[PDB]
Amino acid sequence: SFIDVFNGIYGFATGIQDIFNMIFGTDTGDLTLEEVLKNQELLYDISGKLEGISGDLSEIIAQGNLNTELAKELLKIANEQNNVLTDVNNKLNAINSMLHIYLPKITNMLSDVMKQNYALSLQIEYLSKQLQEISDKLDVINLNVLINCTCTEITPAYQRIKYVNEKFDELTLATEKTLRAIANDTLENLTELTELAKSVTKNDMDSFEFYLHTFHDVLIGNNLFGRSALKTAAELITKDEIKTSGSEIGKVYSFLIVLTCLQAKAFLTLTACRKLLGLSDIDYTNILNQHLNDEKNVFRDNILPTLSNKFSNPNYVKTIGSDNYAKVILEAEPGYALVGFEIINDRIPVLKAYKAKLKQNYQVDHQSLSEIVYLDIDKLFCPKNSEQKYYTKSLTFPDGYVITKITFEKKLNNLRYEATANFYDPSTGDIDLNEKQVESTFLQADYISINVSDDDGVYMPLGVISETFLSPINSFELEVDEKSKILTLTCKSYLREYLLESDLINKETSLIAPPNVFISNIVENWNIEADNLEPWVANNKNAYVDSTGGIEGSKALFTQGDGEFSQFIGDKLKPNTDYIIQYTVKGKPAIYLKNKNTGYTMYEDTNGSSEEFQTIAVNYTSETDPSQTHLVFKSQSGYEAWGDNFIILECKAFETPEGPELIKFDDWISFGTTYIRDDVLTIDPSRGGYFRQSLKLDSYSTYNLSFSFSGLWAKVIIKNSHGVVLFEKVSQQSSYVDISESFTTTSNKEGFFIELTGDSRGGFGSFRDFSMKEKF
Repeated sequence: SFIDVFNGIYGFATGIQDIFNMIFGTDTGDLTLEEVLKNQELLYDISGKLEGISGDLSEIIAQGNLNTELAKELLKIANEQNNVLTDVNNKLNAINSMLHIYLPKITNMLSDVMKQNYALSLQIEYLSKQLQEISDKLDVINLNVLINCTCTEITPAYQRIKYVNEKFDELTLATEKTLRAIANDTLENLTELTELAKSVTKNDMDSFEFYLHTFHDVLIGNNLFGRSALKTAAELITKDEIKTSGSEIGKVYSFLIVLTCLQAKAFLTLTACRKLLGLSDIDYTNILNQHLNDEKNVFRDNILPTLSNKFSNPNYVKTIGSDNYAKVILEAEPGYALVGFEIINDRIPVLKAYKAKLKQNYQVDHQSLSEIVYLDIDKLFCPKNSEQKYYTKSLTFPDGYVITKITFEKKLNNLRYEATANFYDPSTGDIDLNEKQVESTFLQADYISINVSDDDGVYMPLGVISETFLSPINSFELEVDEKSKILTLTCKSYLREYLLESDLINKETSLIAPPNVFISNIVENWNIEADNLEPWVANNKNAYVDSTGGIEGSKALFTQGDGEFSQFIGDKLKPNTDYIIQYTVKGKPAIYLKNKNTGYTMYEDTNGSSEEFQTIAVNYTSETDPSQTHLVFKSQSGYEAWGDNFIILECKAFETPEGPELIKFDDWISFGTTYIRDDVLTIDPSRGGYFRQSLKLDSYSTYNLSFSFSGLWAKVIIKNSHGVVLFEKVSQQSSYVDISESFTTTSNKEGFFIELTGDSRGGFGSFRDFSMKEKF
């Protein structure tokens, strides 16, 4: 569903409890497996000896004469001995039947435990990736003092727990594979797993339970000698700067989740091993819940309030942008809020802004999660061959406000951005539309100037600008250093409140990891991993799906000859809308967008050769309401092609506005002696007279004005009644001279007027060709 929703530590504990209840449902009887085997071997030895004795008695009783009374007595003794032997054999057969019905139940329980454990562990894969990224980005060269304080007491217990969990998973997988591919062979297959169960369930000193308890003890710091591992790990992570996704809250929470889920898996392994041996069922639900609650309380009361909810971009990429107008609007619909952003630079830089509804206590609703994709984000943050001025401000809003719309405007290399935040009322989760605040830099005067200097491109932010889990933001800003030409997108999240109200008090939790996959792409099964592909269809067997001929291990579509892969996507293709077509290909492929009836190639590659996989991203437009258009991927007629990651994003972009004509011809006001004839406004000097016309000039705006000069010393002044003059020109050789200069209005947005008068007593001036347009 493209969304990896995380159910929280409480959800993981609830899943572990469910697996515990499933384990306890399997009744293994009243005898330990070791006791059953001991009884079986004892009865087997006794039965063998008695069989030998009975055979000897039978072979010595059927040989001699044995008289009459002696024969009867020996027959009676043999009958009694055979009765004893049959009783022993009946007991042995009962033991064998009990074992033969006990083993399949154990194997089924182990398979179910492995399946549910894998299902639960699928949630923490993202958190493990985040922790690995934090570790890689950690500046361990000077932080060895702290890293040897946290991983000095937790290391033995951590190693034991990880080894036990991994070995249990490996052995369970091996047993499942063996069973998929009777009692004696089952025991021979499960001997290693039973040995592991005996090792972990041995109620002895320095047992698995001992390390399980000391793990929690080191995490909390019950002993006065030691220090809490969670607190020192949080200090290690939060200190200095770790340029990864999410804030300090998210990183420390991910570390806590990793440790908590490790403990939960360890307890699950212990319970499964206890059930495997047939030991007494002791419910570890209470102790596991106690450990998890203690750790969450420590994190909530001694770590979380001191953490910062500020997250920046993961890294930077040195790029050269562009110039001229560039407007992006990260607007969210009423009832929605922005929860994160992502800047990806693989083929064409893109900006993904995630917007979603809220479900009380700053909870992001995965049902309504959507994204907006903006193309060419590099042209907005960086210049090409000029100097760009950034008007930056920390657009911080009061607590309780959620940012809905963020607007960036780059006009004449003046990057001014504004944000709007609506009231949230977390008690009900209703984003009020009437109550809102606007924090804008459109009227700022101070700026930071950066010169591109050709190859010295600006470091555009790159990566996921979001918390470890999607959450509303109440503060957004762009930071410019002006020394190394580094731009940083810095935001403040609301994850602390949702953690305090959902997961740290043992309630329902729904955390959404920032998707690494475009969730708004209309190509169903964009990457071919799902089996029984319904959208993808092959015209014949010429083209198939290679399970390893793609990116990493992706099952890429391989085309060889006339075969091709078609997918009908005409239903989701909106008319008159820009789209981004991106795909990773190998060889010489060809991608078309057919329209079923009257087959025409709206988009076509028909070329492109590469011995390795490369990513191609292009722009596309659908104009005449297709409503029937299928993507077709096909190799060259004499070549082999591989294709994967076919994504068609409904992009949004803004062009350069034309700009309204501020000055006109029919609204000229005239005072004194002025003669208006056709396209000529003769102004009479000496005699008191002048032409004027009000203007709608904006703030910090540059306007190009065309003019036709005539008449000696024809004064032109674009000014205000207060005495502020922005554009003044005097004609010197006024035969047919024309001027098309430009003027900038910094901050005096009002009814500016252009006055046309004369300096010389004579020289009847004539004016025409009026056109004042804002430049972008």
